Amino acid sequence: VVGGVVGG
Amino acid sequence: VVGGVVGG
Amino acid sequence: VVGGVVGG
Amino acid sequence: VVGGVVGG
Repeated sequence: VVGGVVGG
Repeated sequence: VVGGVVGG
Repeated sequence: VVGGVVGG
Repeated sequence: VVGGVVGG
């Protein structure tokens, strides 16, 4: 959803 | 949704 | 939705 | 929707 790279 | 690269 | 590269 | 490159 917030940040990361793939998904979230 | 916010940030990241793919999806979110 | 906001930022990222693909989708979101 | 806002920013990114493809979609969003």
